[PDB]
Amino acid sequence: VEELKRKLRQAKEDGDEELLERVKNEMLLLAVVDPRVLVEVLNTAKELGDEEMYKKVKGIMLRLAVVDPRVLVLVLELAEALGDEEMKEKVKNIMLLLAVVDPRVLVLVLELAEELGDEEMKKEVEEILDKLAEVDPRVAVLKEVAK
Amino acid sequence: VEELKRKLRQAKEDGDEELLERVKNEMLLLAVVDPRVLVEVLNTAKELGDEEMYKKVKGIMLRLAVVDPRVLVLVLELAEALGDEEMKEKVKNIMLLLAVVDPRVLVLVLELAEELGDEEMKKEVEEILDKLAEVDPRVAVLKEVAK
Amino acid sequence: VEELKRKLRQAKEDGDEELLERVKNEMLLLAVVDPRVLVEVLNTAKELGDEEMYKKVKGIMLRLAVVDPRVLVLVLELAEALGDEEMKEKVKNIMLLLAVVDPRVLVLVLELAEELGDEEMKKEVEEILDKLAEVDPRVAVLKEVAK
Amino acid sequence: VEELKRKLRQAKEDGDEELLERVKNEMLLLAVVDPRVLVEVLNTAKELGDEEMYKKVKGIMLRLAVVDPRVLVLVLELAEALGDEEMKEKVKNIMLLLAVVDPRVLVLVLELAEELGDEEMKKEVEEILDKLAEVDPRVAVLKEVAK
Amino acid sequence: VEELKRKLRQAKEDGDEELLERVKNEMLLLAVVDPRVLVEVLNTAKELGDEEMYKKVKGIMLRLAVVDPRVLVLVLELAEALGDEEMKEKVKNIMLLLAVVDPRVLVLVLELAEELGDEEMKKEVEEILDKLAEVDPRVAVLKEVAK
Repeated sequence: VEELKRKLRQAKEDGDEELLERVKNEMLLLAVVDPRVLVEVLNTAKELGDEEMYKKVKGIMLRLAVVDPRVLVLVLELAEALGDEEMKEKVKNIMLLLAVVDPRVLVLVLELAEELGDEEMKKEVEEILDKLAEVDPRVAVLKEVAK
Repeated sequence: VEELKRKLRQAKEDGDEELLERVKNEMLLLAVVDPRVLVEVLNTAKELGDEEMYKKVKGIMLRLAVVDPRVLVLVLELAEALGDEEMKEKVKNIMLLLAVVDPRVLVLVLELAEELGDEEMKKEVEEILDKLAEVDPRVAVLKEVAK
Repeated sequence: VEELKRKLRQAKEDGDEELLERVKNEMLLLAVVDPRVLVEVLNTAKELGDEEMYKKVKGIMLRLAVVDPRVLVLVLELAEALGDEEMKEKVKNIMLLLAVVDPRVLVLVLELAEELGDEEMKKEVEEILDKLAEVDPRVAVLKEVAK
Repeated sequence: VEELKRKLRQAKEDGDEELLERVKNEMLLLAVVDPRVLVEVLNTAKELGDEEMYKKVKGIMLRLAVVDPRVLVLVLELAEALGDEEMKEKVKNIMLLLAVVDPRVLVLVLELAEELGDEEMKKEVEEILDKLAEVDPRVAVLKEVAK
Repeated sequence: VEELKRKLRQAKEDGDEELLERVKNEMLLLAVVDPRVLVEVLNTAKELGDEEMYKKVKGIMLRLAVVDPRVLVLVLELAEALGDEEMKEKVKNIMLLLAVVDPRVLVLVLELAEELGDEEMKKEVEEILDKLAEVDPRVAVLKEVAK
């Protein structure tokens, strides 16, 4: 966090890339397990002018989203907070693919399809539900209640 | 949290929207991942007199509820604490829709149908239980034990 | 919690029931999302001398149990630590209801049926297993292994 | 924890069994929901010489495992760290019983069978796999891959 | 961890291998139950010049991975952060065996199938999907949507 990025800054000013790389990598790993650091380190990576660190952190958080739906909501909001067309495409794909095998996401998506009301989102979701409903009766009654 | 609240307030009394926007957005992002911060970020949003921040934070916590059932009690109690006709509507709806596909919430709904003891709630939950038990024998055993 | 405790104390010496409601409500909500505060706010309510906040906290944590099985052990032990015939009945009921649809609890209760060894517990558990085994084939193997 | 430690030490030094018992019960309850304190409080149980506190804490942290697999790995390592025959006997039973209903453990056991390499472990677990695999189709593929 | 780190580093310079064993087991057990300490306890183990503590911590964290999918992503990054040929070998097998019985992992591996693009890993994933899809319709719809 704050002390790690401060040491990072001072080491980069001193030089010694062999130390700076390890400080950066430990920040990256701490960002994986402690998610409230993700919003920090990410915005740090942009400020240093390092596209590689920023892109790798985007990667880490995006593929961490598929194993932790709270981080999925985080990245789904962050996609709009940045206004990026890589985040806003790949998150809105991993979500509309993860909904198939994780069934509470199949309700988060149904709430987004009215809070955002995206036409393409709704037209995808209707097909998701119609494909699921014939092989999963709980999804059938879910389609009954959502109307 | 305390530091971001202090920063936002001090910026607000000295102006310079370009800093206020960034601090506010980072605070919302932090609140997405740290639910303990939410009850703070919400109230501060009300204090500034900006219904837009407060409304977006209600949005964030509400759609966070459908992917983290710990928050589903937080917002459920917060609806009574505020007495807002949206929270009391949409939170009740996402419960009586999420119960279809996540039975830990189904038992929570069965407990609410007596701790609040609302007639409209129980008489609707009867339909959920019937439609599930008709096509899923485990929920039929649940209906047997809960009666 | 310490700041909220101090604020509640300073509010109590001078009235201001609106301040009391605000601080107490923030304590209640903080207790919903940070379970290690549950035991604190519970007893602070008791020493303060208000049956209503105490019973509301008993409600909040009890219905939080059915959505977070880590708090289930907390309330199950706190029932005996208090000796309250309310907790010791309602928790011993939500377990023998929640086990029907959640199968990790179905081997938590089976540990109580020997570490407490109650006849009621063992009899009810035998009934639960006999009902589930004919409609959930996997649990049949459980009935074979728990021999 | 340090505050509760100082309070219990002062209570022991004076000889006020009521305050000491109460604060120890509060510590026990705190240990239920903040598991990174368990190995601490357990140790304190050995420090005071209270075999009863030691046994109750062993019970709490053991039956907490069947609802939180992180505590399951904790107690699984702690059984070897202590060398207690009850911990080593009973964790290697609640695990080989929890595996039947929770499939994430079914690839935690399968890693122990080689990292600890116990002959009895593998010879017992073969029965679990062969019983599940004929009544749960995914386990058939799980057995096809792990061979 | 920093306090236990300091105590251990002091004990290393004054002997008393029993004190060292004690602080070591303290750090190890704290690491199992609070994952953000792992990357710390690992690196210190390497710095002291004790391959055995480092190997034990690798064991513990890899074993914890199969019951905590966030540590799965942690070790999945750490594998290439070190470059070691056990993590890169064994993590890429506990994952491609855990995916069989965990539906969220089946949409984590499918992102790596392009984020690293390993042809043999893509073939492994196709084999997993083809085996699952004929005995689990959810996976059939997942295969349909993924293309």
